[PDB]
Amino acid sequence: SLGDKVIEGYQLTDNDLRTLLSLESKEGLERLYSAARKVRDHYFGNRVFLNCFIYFSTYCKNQCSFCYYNCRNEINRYRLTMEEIKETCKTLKGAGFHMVDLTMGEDPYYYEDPNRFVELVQIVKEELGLPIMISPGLMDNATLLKAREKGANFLALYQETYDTELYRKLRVGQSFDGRVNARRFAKQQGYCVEDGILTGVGNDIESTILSLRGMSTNDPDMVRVMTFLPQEGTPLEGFRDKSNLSELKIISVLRLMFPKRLIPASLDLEGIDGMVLRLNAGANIVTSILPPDSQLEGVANYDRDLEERDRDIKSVVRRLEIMGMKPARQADFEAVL
Ligand SMILES: C[S@+](CC[C@H](N)C(=O)[O-])C[C@H]1O[C@@H](n2cnc3c(N)ncnc32)[C@H](O)[C@@H]1O
Ligand SMILES: C[C@H](CCN)[C@@H](N)C(=O)O
Ligand code: SF4
Repeated sequence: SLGDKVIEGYQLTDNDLRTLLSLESKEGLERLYSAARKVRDHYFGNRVFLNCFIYFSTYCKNQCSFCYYNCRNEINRYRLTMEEIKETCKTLKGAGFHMVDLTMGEDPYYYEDPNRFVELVQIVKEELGLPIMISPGLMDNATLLKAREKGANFLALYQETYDTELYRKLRVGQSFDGRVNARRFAKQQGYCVEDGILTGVGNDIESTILSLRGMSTNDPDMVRVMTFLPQEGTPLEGFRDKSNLSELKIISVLRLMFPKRLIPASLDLEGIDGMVLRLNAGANIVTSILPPDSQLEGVANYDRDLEERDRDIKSVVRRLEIMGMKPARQADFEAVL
């Protein structure tokens, strides 16, 4: 009945969030996943959207405590040349993606002269013609406006948490309202916006509710949750979370809270097997799919130690077929834009 109630317009209360978020039993969790699939199937059927991830520069000037690419970490870093971007684009044409996500750290090269980023968006839009999600960090409003004019469609700029006590330990040195304000500015210029929270990073149930309610206030087009994977060389490298607040539970709660929105199943956390679990918890778009071949990186990189990664669209679509799901039509995706 819970899925039916939501389909009809029921708004989950804070008591409902507490109850859903504290579910621990196999049967309870299966009833929560089933409810979220009812809601997702009502609005999306068995059709799934596919987003390619192009991490085009792994340089960052910021010092996030959770992220492998924080500026204090002495690691391998790359910055794709124009020729490498064009070669990557050639491998994506006609592959079946609905959108491409052009992501970078806050790379000083692109921040010193943001016309270099605007030209990168123009080249990719000219090559692919597809909807483009940008994840450039907190770029200034003038650059956001120029990138919109070159064909950027989505801005992904995740808040991580709306619990202020936690945000300042995670996004060290970054304004809390700066990110909120940039998503608002981008919506005014016509972008769709994705917000996101991290779980497994010391958020308890109350912190998670504050973050779910914080995400809803701004009317995002896409909402996500990622499991924190502690990374080598960061301040949080040893962190162990003592919580039941799994990404799958929160995906189902997001579907019940944002029934009509996009919610990702990311390959970056648990790969294709993890994708199955996330789609069965209510997700409707598969992200962190890499270009065919590709030495390109994800962000959490659950598969950093594997001799062979399984991140390509053809493996994703094969697994959706096994699940009884199918890629969506492009026009259905464009309807969200
Ligand atoms: C793809 S965005 C990068 C864009 C730009 N640098 C930024 O911070 O907005 C990185 C996000 O990846 C996720 N992330 C980073 N490190 C992670 C980790 N160790 N585990 C899980 N998610 C992580 C976070 O939600 C952070 O918002
Ligand atoms: C975190 C990344 C996305 C950033 N906008 C990508 N690895 C993902 O999981 O979708
Ligand atoms: S999350 Fe984004 S801003 Fe923070 S260190 Fe990682 S790449 Fe840089």
